[PDB]
Amino acid sequence: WGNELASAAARGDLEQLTSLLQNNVNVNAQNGFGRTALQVMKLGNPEIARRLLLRGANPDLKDRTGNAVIHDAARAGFLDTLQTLLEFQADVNIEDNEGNLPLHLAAKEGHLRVVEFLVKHTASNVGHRNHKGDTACDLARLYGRNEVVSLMQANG
Repeated sequence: WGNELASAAARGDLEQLTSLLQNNVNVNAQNGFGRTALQVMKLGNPEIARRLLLRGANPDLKDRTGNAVIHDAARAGFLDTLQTLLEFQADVNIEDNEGNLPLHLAAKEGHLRVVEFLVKHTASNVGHRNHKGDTACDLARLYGRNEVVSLMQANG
């Protein structure tokens, strides 16, 4: 039921997902376009991620662009899902094809709370330079995220 599972997750339909999880399904089964339910999950539904991770969903999977779900969470400012990902051993220092950590993405987009949690409560490598030589703080400054910059240098 890989397709149905992925579909329910993508739609943020917890009810449908949970009923579908009553079957003997492989939560890591790819859908119509090679993506797992966790990968296409509609962010802002941390319980959907939890239920999937609980059943053994692999959080570190990457798409063609080398993007993992935690990358999307951090980039769009969805803290709860990002934390859920971490409580289930997701690699916080996973890099996309450009060498960016979730920290770079959260910093670049100005998501202060996410950056705060990553810098103070995770193993995020704050000094990690991407392939172009930029650290998360560098990108924050480049994009004018002055509050993120202050926060990062404050404690780091």
